[PDB]
Amino acid sequence: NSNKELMQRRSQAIPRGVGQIHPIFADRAENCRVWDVEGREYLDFAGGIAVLNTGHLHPKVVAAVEAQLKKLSHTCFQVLAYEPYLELCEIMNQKVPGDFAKKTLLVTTGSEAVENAVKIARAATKRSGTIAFSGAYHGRTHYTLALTGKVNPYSAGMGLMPGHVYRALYPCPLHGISEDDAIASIHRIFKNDAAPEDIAAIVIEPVQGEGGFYASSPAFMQRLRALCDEHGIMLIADEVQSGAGRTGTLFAMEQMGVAPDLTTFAKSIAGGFPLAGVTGRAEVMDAVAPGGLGGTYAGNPIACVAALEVLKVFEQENLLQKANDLGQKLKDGLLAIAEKHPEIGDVRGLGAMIAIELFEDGDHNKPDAKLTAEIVARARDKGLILLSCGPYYNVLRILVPLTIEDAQIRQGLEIISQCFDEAKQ
Amino acid sequence: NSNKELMQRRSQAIPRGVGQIHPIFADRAENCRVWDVEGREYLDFAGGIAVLNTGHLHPKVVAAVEAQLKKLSHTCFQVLAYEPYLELCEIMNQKVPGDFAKKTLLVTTGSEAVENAVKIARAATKRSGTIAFSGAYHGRTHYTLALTGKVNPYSAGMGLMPGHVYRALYPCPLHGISEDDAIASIHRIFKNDAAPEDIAAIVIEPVQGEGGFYASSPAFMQRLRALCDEHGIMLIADEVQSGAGRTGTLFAMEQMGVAPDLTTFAKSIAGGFPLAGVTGRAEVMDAVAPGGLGGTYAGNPIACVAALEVLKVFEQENLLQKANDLGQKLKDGLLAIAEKHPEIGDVRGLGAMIAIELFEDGDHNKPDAKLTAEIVARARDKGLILLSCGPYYNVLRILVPLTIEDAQIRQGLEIISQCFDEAKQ
Amino acid sequence: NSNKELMQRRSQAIPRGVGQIHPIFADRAENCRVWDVEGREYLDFAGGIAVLNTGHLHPKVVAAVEAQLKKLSHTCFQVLAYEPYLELCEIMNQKVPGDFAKKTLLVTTGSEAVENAVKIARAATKRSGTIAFSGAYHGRTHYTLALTGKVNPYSAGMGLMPGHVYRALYPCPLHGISEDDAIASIHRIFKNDAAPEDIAAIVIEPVQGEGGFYASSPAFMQRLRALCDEHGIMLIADEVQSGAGRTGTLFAMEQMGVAPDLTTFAKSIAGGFPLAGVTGRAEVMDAVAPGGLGGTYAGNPIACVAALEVLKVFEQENLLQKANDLGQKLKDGLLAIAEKHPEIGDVRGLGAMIAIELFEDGDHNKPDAKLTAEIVARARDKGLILLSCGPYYNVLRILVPLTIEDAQIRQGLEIISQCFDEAKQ
Amino acid sequence: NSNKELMQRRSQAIPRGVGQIHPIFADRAENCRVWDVEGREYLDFAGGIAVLNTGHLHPKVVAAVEAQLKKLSHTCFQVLAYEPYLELCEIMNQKVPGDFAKKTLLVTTGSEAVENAVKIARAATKRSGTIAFSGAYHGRTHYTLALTGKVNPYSAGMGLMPGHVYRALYPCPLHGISEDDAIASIHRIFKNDAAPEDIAAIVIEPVQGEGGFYASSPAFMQRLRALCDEHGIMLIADEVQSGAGRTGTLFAMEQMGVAPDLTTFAKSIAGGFPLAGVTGRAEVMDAVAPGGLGGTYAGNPIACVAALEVLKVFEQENLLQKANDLGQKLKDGLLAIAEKHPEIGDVRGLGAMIAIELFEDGDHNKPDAKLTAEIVARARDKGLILLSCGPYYNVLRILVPLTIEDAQIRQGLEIISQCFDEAKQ
Ligand SMILES: *Cc1c(COP(=O)(O)O)cnc(C)c1O
Ligand SMILES: *Cc1c(COP(=O)(O)O)cnc(C)c1O
Ligand SMILES: *Cc1c(COP(=O)(O)O)cnc(C)c1O
Ligand SMILES: *Cc1c(COP(=O)(O)O)cnc(C)c1O
Repeated sequence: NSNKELMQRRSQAIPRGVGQIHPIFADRAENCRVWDVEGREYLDFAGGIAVLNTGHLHPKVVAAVEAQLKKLSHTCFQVLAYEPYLELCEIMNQKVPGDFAKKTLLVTTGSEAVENAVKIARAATKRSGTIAFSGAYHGRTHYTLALTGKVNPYSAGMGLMPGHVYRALYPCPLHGISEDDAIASIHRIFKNDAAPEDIAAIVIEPVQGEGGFYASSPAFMQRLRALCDEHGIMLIADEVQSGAGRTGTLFAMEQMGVAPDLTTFAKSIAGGFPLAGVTGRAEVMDAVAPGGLGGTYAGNPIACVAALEVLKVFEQENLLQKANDLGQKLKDGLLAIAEKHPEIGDVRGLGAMIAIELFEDGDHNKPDAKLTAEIVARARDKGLILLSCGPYYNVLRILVPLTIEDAQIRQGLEIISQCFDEAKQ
Repeated sequence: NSNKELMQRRSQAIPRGVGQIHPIFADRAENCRVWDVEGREYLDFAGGIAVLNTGHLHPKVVAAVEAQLKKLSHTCFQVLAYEPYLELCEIMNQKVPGDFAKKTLLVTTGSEAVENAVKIARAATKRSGTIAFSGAYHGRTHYTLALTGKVNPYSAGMGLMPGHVYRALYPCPLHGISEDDAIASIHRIFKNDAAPEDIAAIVIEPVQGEGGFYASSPAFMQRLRALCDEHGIMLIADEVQSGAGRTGTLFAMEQMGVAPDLTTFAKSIAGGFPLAGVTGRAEVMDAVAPGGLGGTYAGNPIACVAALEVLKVFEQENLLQKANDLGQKLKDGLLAIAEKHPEIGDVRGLGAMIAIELFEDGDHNKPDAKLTAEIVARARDKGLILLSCGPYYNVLRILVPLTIEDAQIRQGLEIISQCFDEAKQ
Repeated sequence: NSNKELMQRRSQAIPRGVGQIHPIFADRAENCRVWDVEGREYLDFAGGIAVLNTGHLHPKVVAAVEAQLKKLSHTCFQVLAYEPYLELCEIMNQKVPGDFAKKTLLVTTGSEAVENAVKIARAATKRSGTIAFSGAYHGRTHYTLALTGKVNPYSAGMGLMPGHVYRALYPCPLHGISEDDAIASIHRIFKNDAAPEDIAAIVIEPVQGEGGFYASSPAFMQRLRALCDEHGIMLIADEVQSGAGRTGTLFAMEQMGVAPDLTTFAKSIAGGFPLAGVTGRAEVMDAVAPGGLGGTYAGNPIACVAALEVLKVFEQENLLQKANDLGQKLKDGLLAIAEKHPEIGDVRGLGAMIAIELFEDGDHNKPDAKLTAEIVARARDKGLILLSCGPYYNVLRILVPLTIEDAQIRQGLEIISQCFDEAKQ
Repeated sequence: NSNKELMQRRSQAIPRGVGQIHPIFADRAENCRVWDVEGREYLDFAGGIAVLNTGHLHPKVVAAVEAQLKKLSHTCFQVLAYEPYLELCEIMNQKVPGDFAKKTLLVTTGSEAVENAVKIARAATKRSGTIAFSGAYHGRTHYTLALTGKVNPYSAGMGLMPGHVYRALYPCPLHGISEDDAIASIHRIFKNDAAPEDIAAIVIEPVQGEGGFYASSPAFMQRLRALCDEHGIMLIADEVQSGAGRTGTLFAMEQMGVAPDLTTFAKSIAGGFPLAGVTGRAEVMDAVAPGGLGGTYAGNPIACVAALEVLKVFEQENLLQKANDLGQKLKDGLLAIAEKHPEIGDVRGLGAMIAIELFEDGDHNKPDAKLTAEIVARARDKGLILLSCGPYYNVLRILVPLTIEDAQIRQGLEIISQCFDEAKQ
């Protein structure tokens, strides 16, 4: 009945390993609104971490889910197939950028998708190594933790994660890492630790999520594409977070001018239901022999119809266009707040994948994690749910549903504005 | 909308890597019945691979899920908590064997569950290695494929999986591997490849699933518990398939006389919805640092209320007792069929985790995979969905819902009988 | 100038990790005789661990070393070549078993030899994995420690050695490991952990050295050759200790009835000078890209002429024949002693690679390591230098120079006799 | 004989993997001169690759070797000890930089030295990972190949070498890598791939050998020392090539104003005889349990006395001072040449570890591997033996024995002078 009472029960029944950003227990929600067990209402700007681009319980999505719930919820596709799985795969084959034929594998979590994307690139190229970028995030399975460019706290006390994962530098001028540096950092790997003939794939987020909402430029992605082409290396675009419309296009790669060989997706693809997948070159996808791709819950029937409905909703409700409008509105509002607060050293973002980075006295060398965390706390006190990110915990991101109403856009910014103001005195 | 038609589309849009045991597209289901897209009815003895111990769309479970769909489907627990996740953890801490304080983490798939249990075991012991058994199955992520005692097809063509996973022999007298050999193979690892101080844990299925439905004796499990104790090794019981009441007790470990340090669960735990978790000795669970455990969909709201309801159903409908009664009825009918078919060299199983193993001319060293495959095919033509298993593909298992009707017990056995009779012709 | 003071100095200058079997400092030696700094004389039955098959400072060898010492000692072959290196390779190409063209590489230590043989096999098959046997010993580099079937003390406290090295069972009837068991253990790796297409080679000692002087039968070696042939796996014969004529033939494989794809050699090859090498099927040896192989001291000029002279000595002095007779005289006297002491549960060996194993009350399950240690200690008190081995340290081995004098043979046996009598007294 | 005839036999008996810089077969050598089988005389400016700082067959060294050759050549220190080994360890413990107690392990090759240094660091810190630098060279065993910052052609076709080796950038202002970049690259590893608590050691060459004769500054070495101190990481200085006086001090670290925890040495330590070793902080060296450190040839008797004699010679003949004088003469000579040849973009070196780097049209971005190779070829025709190096094969190094006469210094410079003039014609 009370948040604290539940937090106490949480401390006795659940390990501390599982962090709790907001010590609040949600009871119900709708679109951009969430009510806790105490009846307090909050404006959701986190969206279950980019999972709710269509909002909490989108009515069209729920109706689809209820219909399937009347038919069946599980059989395990590998044993007995079913249409929602097949249908979504065909739709994904069409929506993911690429003029060649694609095939889609459905799993359940983003971690699984990345895991499987890599397995596939290995079977296709008959190579074992992979390259990932600094500040990257790909999941919490041993292998994805190795791909993830961040050790603490995910691996603390555990020891070293799986080898044969090499680290390249993600391009980021704001912090002195040029596109030439990033590209140079890959050749360095080829020259020092693993030749091209041993690299199955280069995994990259078109727009890093946990890494701080940093976007790759089309130019860079084009260089990366040519580099992979030259070495028979599979380009894996991890769009688990950037995908499903966040950047203004269904997939961020559509704005890069090049197509990846494989793409992983999840989170917002099903608008609040467990589903993930991999879509890529048909022949690369088919490199794995029959029986080598599976998963009990893979492509859960309910989640499949949810995803299918999410995609219809994007089309009928013009969410991509709104995503872009929202991003502009958000960026204009934040640049306005920025004028009165030098700590805001950057307002960026493609589509609605918006973020601001805080710096101690505008020094691009002094990340202000203290201010960042304070703003998140004050925002919560004012009924607004926020999340931070970045390898230094000084980036504030906005992952509010694309279905957000205009008045709620102003409300959220006004609250953010008040937080910075009150953080002065 | 015919099976053949849908299969053609399958080959065009989905990777062949995703095997298809039965070329049938299920449309709807109810308890033990499943109807395909052509309207044909089937008796389900596979159960979505031990995922439906409470049957397809159990009314109580479905009603709980429908109620929760009016509240919320996702927030990501680590950001905004919710009570169903918490409640399930409290209940699992009590239900999982072990007379000491315990804590639970919820994830989404069995693979993730095994992944996390190992991460936890590693953090608690400050060690990196792990020992798994021959014929074991633990998932399809890079690391769990290594734990999995089977390379083909699971990880074929992909190159070698993560090292620092050693292989022990699972006790199996039917095939000349005594418990002494099994215990001896663990010491062999200790002396030849990895000292006890480098082994965080020994992962074992109380009853092997894909491995052939081979059960560990209480005596053996007890020697294993003593061995882990002497060396400070965590005993991880993988109960993703043996759990959720399939053996007559909620968890097979209850029948072993000893408690593991960690236990993984999934599949039947939520009767048709994506959920999994890890329950273990509180001090071991707490070893991971704050923020080190987490996944986007982990402990999904809908899945949780579903799991809670499954637990209530087991109680209200006496499913554990029924599991045992069902198992005895099954083995007896199978033994009656064996009187007329030597090829059946063994009938076995705890509770309702039943299987029979085929041999050419009853020669216990001549796995009869051709016949096994023939029985599955014949069964399908008679409307019965079955699954085989075992390293040599000569084991037929029964994972029909525990909520099976008396008549369906007669029907499935009768069909099987006809299959052997019509094959012997 | 006393052994005691030198040992004290040793404790302050040299790491304890370097063990000292005998706390004696040798000053000079001749053939089978050794004198310590205190002028005491000993009979060497250890031969610097199978390094002095031609005895300490064989005059013909020394004369050759002296002649080369006037010319040059080092240029580094890969930079500026020299004849002794080339000539030795040519001779080894002829001497190593295998009725087909071969090429040879010279390195410096047995460890490097195994390292290179594996590198060569990997380039030749395009595979990364290897299989080695229980109780095997292949060197103390990271990789050769992974290949070695013994963790402590070789790796104690160091953590886990390089992965992708799988363990098979060495055939050993005396301890219940049948040949069928050995072969079956290889297929187990193929099924549970690494498919044949990922195994570049199987490394095996025709006769295990540190492992207990257990020899492989021709029948077994033949099955192994067949198995490797079927899968295109390189068979690597590690003859660093079994080679250089210790078994009656120059290389133990000659007595197996089949040829390995690669053979490693060191120790006795150069009668007490630092040299090692790898000899193998020409096509296989050529797989490595030009400039991929190298080592600074590799094929040291002085060690080469010593090796070339050692081979001449073997032919001119019929050491292969004397090896067999020495072996026979040793076994006879050891069997003689065995009749009075049941502890000696087995006398075995090919050529002069002779050993006896000790058990508590002839109980093949109670390895008498304590008695073994006592015998070594007692023999030392009597002026005889011996060495033990075997995973349980209950194996006494004789590695006395093949050039030993008949009276010394009797002398040696008498001492061993006296040791057993006085121990059991 | 004929060089070419010997080369033909070489191509038939030895694998192409063993490259041949100079297609010449040496017969005799002395100090700085080498005579091939055709009787042709050459001035040696490569020194067997920095193995002959005291020149070919230094008379004092040969005499000691002959004296030991009359006593014994091998017993294997672990079985029976001998004074030469002990004496060398005692002397290295005091000469190797480090104001604290040290212990020394003697092995045989530089590769083995690095292998053991890492093994020791791992046992001492109880961690498994290591960090190495770009362009580094540490040996050709699997593990040292992983430490080595160059894949082709060492690893070609073999697949990926051992994991858990992370790449840092070596400071090299000439090519755009600042010391800040170098240190930053280490923190990048701590943040992205391996936490400090998992890093047992950071391996570095005070002056990179094969990497291009690029030296670390005291300032940088001091920052590195401070970083290691802060995390309890062992700083291993691989002075196999930089050691034994090449830089003007016995070890290059002396000039860094800071001491390493472990130092590996080989090459010139024994002036042309197979010997290598590890000298480091005593408690660290002793972290390995007895029996854990070994090697058959380790600390070969003859090589030990040669090494002890080399040490006396440096003192008696003032080679350290001569190394600095020689370097100054070479650099002055080379600078004069560079006044007429723009392709020479840099003249550098500590003591007598001298090198010049070649660029096309004097552009640091355009390495001239072709000119470099031409100079080597022309130099040889003129009777001068040279070696090149660097990741882009455009670096000419000088490793002539420190015992060279002024006339020969002038002669070598003149020969090099002509090559450039004649290469531009
Ligand atoms: C969220 C995330 C994941 C991991 O997905 P899960 O559904 O939590 O297993 C993978 N990749 C990226 C880019 C992510 O943001
Ligand atoms: C089914 C299974 C798994 C993996 O579960 P998924 O939900 O398919 O990822 C793990 N271990 C065992 C024992 C299983 O049978
Ligand atoms: C002695 C031995 C080695 C290691 O040789 P070293 O010269 O000490 O490196 C390798 N293999 C076997 C079979 C050995 O007995
Ligand atoms: C030469 C070298 C080595 C390898 O030593 P070897 O005697 O060839 O095995 C190791 N480290 C460095 C710095 C070297 O240049």
